[PDB]
Amino acid sequence: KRKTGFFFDERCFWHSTGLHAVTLPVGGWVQPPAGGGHAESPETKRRMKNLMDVSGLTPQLALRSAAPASLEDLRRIHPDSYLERFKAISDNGGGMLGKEAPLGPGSYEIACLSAGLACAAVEAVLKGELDNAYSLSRPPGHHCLPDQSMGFCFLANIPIAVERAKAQLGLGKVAIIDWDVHHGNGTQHIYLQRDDVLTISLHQDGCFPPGYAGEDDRGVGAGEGYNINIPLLAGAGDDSWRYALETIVIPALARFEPELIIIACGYDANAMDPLARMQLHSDSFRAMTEQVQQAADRLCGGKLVMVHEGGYAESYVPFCGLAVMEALSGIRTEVQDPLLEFIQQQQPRATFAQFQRQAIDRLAQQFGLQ
Amino acid sequence: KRKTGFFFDERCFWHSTGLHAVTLPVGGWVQPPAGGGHAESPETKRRMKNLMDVSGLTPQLALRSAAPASLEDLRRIHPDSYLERFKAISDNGGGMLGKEAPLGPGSYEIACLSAGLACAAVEAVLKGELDNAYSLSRPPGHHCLPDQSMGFCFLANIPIAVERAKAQLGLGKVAIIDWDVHHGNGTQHIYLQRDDVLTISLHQDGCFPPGYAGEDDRGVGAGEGYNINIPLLAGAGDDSWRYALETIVIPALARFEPELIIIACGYDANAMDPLARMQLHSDSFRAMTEQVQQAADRLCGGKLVMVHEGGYAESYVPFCGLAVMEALSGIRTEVQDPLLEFIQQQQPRATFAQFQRQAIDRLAQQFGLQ
Amino acid sequence: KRKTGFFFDERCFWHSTGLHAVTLPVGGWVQPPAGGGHAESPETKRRMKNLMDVSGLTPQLALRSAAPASLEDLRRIHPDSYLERFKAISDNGGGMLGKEAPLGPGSYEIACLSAGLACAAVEAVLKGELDNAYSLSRPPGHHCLPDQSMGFCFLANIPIAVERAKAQLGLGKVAIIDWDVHHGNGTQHIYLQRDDVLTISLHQDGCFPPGYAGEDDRGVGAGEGYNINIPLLAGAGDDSWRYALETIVIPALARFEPELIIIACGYDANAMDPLARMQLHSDSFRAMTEQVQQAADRLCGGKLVMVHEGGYAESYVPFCGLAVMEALSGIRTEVQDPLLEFIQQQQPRATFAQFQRQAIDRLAQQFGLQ
Amino acid sequence: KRKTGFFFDERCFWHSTGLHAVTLPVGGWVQPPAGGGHAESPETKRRMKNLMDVSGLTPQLALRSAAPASLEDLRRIHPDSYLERFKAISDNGGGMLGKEAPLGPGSYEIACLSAGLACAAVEAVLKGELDNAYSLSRPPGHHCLPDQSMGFCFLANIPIAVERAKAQLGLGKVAIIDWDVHHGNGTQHIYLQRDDVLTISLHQDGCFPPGYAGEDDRGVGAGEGYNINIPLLAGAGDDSWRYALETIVIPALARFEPELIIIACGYDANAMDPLARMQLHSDSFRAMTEQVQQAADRLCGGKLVMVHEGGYAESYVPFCGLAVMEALSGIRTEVQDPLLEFIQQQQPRATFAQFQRQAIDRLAQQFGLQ
Ligand SMILES: CC(/C=C/C(=O)NO)=C\[C@@H](C)C(=O)c1ccc(N(C)C)cc1
Ligand SMILES: CC(/C=C/C(=O)NO)=C\[C@@H](C)C(=O)c1ccc(N(C)C)cc1
Ligand SMILES: CC(/C=C/C(=O)NO)=C\[C@@H](C)C(=O)c1ccc(N(C)C)cc1
Ligand SMILES: CC(/C=C/C(=O)NO)=C\[C@@H](C)C(=O)c1ccc(N(C)C)cc1
Ligand SMILES: [K+]
Ligand SMILES: [K+]
Ligand SMILES: [K+]
Ligand SMILES: [K+]
Ligand SMILES: [K+]
Ligand SMILES: [K+]
Ligand SMILES: [K+]
Ligand SMILES: [K+]
Ligand SMILES: [Zn+2]
Ligand SMILES: [Zn+2]
Ligand SMILES: [Zn+2]
Ligand SMILES: [Zn+2]
Repeated sequence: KRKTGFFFDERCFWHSTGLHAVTLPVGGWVQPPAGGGHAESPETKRRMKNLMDVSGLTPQLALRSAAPASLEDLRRIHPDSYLERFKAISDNGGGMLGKEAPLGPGSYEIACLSAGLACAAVEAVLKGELDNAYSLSRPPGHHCLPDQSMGFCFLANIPIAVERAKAQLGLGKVAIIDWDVHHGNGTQHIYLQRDDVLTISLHQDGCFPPGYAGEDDRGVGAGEGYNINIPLLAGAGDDSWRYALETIVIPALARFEPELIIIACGYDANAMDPLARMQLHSDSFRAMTEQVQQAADRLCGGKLVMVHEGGYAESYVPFCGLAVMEALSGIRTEVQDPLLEFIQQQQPRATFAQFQRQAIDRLAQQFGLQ
Repeated sequence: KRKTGFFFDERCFWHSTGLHAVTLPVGGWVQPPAGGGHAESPETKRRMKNLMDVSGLTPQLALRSAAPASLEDLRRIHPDSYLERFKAISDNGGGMLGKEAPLGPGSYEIACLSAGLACAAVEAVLKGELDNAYSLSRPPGHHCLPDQSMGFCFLANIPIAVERAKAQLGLGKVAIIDWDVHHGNGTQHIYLQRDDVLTISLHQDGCFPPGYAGEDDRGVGAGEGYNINIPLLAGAGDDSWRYALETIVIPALARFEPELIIIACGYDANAMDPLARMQLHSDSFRAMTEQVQQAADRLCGGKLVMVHEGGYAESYVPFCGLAVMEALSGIRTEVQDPLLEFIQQQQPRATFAQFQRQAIDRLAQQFGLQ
Repeated sequence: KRKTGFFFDERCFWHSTGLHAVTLPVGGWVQPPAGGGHAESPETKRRMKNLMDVSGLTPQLALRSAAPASLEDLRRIHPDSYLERFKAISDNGGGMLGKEAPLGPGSYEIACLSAGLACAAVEAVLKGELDNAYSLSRPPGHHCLPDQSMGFCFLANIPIAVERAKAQLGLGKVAIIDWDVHHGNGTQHIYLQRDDVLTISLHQDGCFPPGYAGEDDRGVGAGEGYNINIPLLAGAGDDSWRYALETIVIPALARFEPELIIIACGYDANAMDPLARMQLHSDSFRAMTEQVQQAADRLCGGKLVMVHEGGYAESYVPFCGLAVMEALSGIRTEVQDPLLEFIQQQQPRATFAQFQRQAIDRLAQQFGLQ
Repeated sequence: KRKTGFFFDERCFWHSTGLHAVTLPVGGWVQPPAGGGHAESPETKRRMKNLMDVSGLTPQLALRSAAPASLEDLRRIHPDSYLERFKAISDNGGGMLGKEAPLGPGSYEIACLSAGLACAAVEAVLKGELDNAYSLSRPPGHHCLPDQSMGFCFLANIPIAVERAKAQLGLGKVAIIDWDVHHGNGTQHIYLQRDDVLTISLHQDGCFPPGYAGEDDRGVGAGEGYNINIPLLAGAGDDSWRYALETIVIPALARFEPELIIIACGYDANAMDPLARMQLHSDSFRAMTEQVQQAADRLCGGKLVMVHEGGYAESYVPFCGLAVMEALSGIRTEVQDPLLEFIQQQQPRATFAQFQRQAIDRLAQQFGLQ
């Protein structure tokens, strides 16, 4: 029993993105969906929170909202030309922020809140008010570039919070581990030339951005050696993800000695996700959380923040999220994941598993960790 | 330009299955979905048909319905105790046909129609009225056992049609190739001891039934050598599926010399499916159709029937289906798959590809085809 | 058994309108809907067609599509400034055609088709190819003004067809009876000064446009006496609507002696509609169709066209539509409306009924028909 | 600024009812809905709560849950044969509690909670812990009979709470005013022979139960004069409902002198509801709440509890609910109902209004209040 913060706000569930057929834009040869048409849907996030409430976990956590991120907070990462364009589109009823970047009315102010929840989570943990913290930040941040929206992300949530903590709370070295199944291209870009932040991304080889693996992208100038990409094979499951973490990430954290670990916590590597091809189950996410909590215990006095990114499986993500929040709080509810055993049976056999283990061995050797 | 039959009936879209959160049954810790709750949804199938209509393809096909399969047709595969129980549940408003087998009111008569469309497709092609044919059979059939519903399947559609054509149309040897991403366990069971039907299943290793691969299950007694399972690795994409077909399936058809090829045609290996982890795109399905049409040209005077099975990606399956129907008819519409290039970029790199190629080489050697 | 045309096209179901919470625009204090968000939804229209197919009625009808209405057809009603603006918005991905007028990508070409179905229905009946005809025209037309979209209507479907038949088929006098529950303000405006068309609207007093009754709006100049508005009381049911028709509309048709009767056929006076407060059931719509078919038998050699307008009750409109198509074709299927008896029991008691009868008496006296 | 209790629990939103097309059961000629299929949907209730949160009202209220109603609580109203049957169906995965009474897995325990929220609301107000209180009780109660489920109601929520307060808190006379648009037949039956409770129902003449008005049903034996039914005319709006309240209900409360007023608070008389034909807007519900709060100020030291019943308009009910909670708390947020002015314009003209006023005059004279 740690004191665990859960930062959320009902207004984050109000952001919308127009009419899509799953995640395809309607029009041309894409027929409008007969029902639901939300690209980045609030339902997964709300269902996680709803399950935390009925399981009895929520009253045992420290619940918080936050003030939105200020214009000054945003300007540590983003230029005003981008910000002004995003706000213009938001203020005028929603629309497109260049192609494939759909937002809705009031999305600007809801993105600032999202980023503000991450800012406050980082601060509460840094000041010792909380041992650790989870931010239910929607819309997500990890694909966002300084001057370009991408992958449903409009502001760089984690970098905004980190930059703000560097300027106002004397934060030093920080490691950002991104286990959303997609590549954290926005985080990578922002800290590419910087040695005061270690950015690690585990992701499906080639998934999004499409065709990017990135094992050879290590950082530039002072930043060289401070960016790690682990492109796992599509189809990998629990054994592979946990081995990448044991074999690459924990050793890399040990070498870098951070003052704070931040997880970019997506659940879209879960076995039922339509936006990737990985095979994780809720125990996978429980075990990964355990491993990074333990690292944090060893390295930075238990200081761990998690910020929600992706996950599109509407009925399965809540179990994965509850599992994380259970591991992070050290409280186990009575909930039993009704798919766990089914997904355990689907996991890749030893041939694939050994092959992926070998690929991860080669990566750790390439990064000087073996 | 072949004369291509498309067998469908509006009533097949009326079958329902109760309230699910995606495919999880509601209750316990599964919250009811805020919108749509259909496990096996008509929308994918209807959207395929809708796209065939607006693209201008439908008027170029021979459209047909059928009479439902008779009780006598069904009794060539299923015992009366199963049939009577299914009909009882259907007649009484729907319910459960043992656990994980949900059906709705009138589902019995709609399953008989579904099976009847497959019966008529097979017959029209066998009697030379059509060169080839597609049946939009819902509910699906390939998981159904003689006395047990499974995987959303209630009657064994393809075996019913095949048994009926053996009894009434002098049908001899027939090959059934199942490229739904899941294992065709129902077909396998029914023809396991039989040498007059070759059952081939390509499927994701371990997906459904969960934990089953099956490479060593080859047939029993007279049936030995007449069942082929190809458990591809989760994550495999276009290169792998087409290589399994070139390297195992076409050679196996050449050895067996059928009078008719039947595809159990699922689209749930498409890259956006929540019910498996494969990475096929619409050109994948186009190329696989081409390869089996060409085989049929070489072996049985072009006689090819395809029967719809699975596929859960609501916005993507229609493009995969249109692609098949375009390849089967030899008519190319103006439709361009808006995801094709994106999914091509996501395909596994050469390391994985060569590894899966090697695994398929070993399988073909084990089955005496190399 | 008449020869009855049913004009429809799958592409009309592809028009979309963005994200609404029922019919409220999302944003501000309107939370995005957790599921379906279609203001003017294709589902009601598709469900009607689906029910006509499974009941066995569809094969007994003459099914037709049409060529879209040409630019020249549209310019008999609409100026180019409006048309160009509508097309611009459509061509650029959808948007707003002034406030409360939402459309989607490609809506222009789908509106032209909709209007084209009405054009062709009118022509087939006028040339004696069909005895009568129904057009499943979506999007609807009756609220559209020459230069302004309103009430989900973008082109004036019926006026376009009528103007075209006047220019190319020597059409003379025509009566347009609008029993959509809302006021046919677009039709009224277009023919207000004209004595060659009688426009009658039955509508809920004050519903839409909001606050408009219109009993005193009779026509202007040559058009005076050629426009009839019957503002029925909210809450009125079967007895009232059928009495308005017996007492006002049929006598008005007798006085005017048309060559063609066109019904603007909405079903949003049905007892389950969220967009008005009337209490009609499927037998109501059956009886109203009978009365106008009989009038047409007496006045213009049975020449009757019906064009779909409104109706938002997703589960109930199909029964109302099937009823109309049954009455118009003279074919009764086996379908029994499962709500009919329930809605019959809800109908207003004699106090209200006599009061509304008296109000209609006064209207007919004001219009010189009693 | 009163101290206002809001009693709610996330688990009440988890109750489900199977697959319906709006509120029609699927099967036969009712096609399954392509999206959402919830007869009694949690979305209206959740959206009200969500709007209370984003408007800033929620933190100003006293938020509470409750213990479920005990078996002993339930047995003051319901016999064990009914209870055991309801629980059996709930425990076995859901089903039907006789015809048209659909429930889902775990619905029993969720109905007990619902009733428990009402019990606790009544108690907090009676013991002076709160000035007034609202219970977001789902599933609803007012149609439920002792031994029969009806109108989506499974336990008699308000009678259970009232009977419990009579047995444990020395509660005397209580008035129950039911302004859900449907008849409160369950409440009426339970207190029909009793003079210690005044049951008043305003409802749409004939709506549900279908064909029931009830002006002549006044009570039986000791209960005679203690039951008042006001069957308003379908179509009535703000003026009519508020006049029925001024002219019948407040005078009837003055005569009876209660210790507690309980509102059975449905919102299904709102102008956009598909389950009735009334024309109320959010200011209607605000004004009705004001009038009964003021009565309570005059008669029972401000003691007022409201228990949620019906309301099916998903986008409009939240505004009606927020309005009530604003009037009950005495706190006005910044929210402005985006439909208010539109619905004000739709209201029936003076002819209808005077006619309904006269009908209400006659009712008050029949009940000895004029
Ligand atoms: C962006 C994303 C996930 C983000 C997230 O979860 N961030 O981590 C996934 C892909 C499948 C997607 O939705 C998409 C849609 C349309 C399209 N084209 C029209 C070319 C290309 C891609
Ligand atoms: C059956 C199937 C696909 C069939 C098809 O497409 N046939 O080819 C897929 C799986 C994901 C599924 O839906 C499921 C649901 C619940 C569950 N448990 C409650 C244990 C276990 C599995
Ligand atoms: C237009 C229409 C029906 C048309 C049709 O059926 N034509 O006959 C109905 C009304 C209820 C409507 O949807 C609406 C929505 C929003 C709004 N404001 C935001 C002020 C005002 C009105
Ligand atoms: C029960 C109710 C509202 C309750 C509520 O809001 N309580 O106050 C409304 C009616 C419209 C309904 O849904 C219905 C459905 C089916 C049916 N038959 C199949 C005959 C008859 C009626
Ligand atoms: K870095
Ligand atoms: K990642
Ligand atoms: K075999
Ligand atoms: K297969
Ligand atoms: K006129
Ligand atoms: K009208
Ligand atoms: K009483
Ligand atoms: K009532
Ligand atoms: Zn992601
Ligand atoms: Zn499958
Ligand atoms: Zn209308
Ligand atoms: Zn009600």
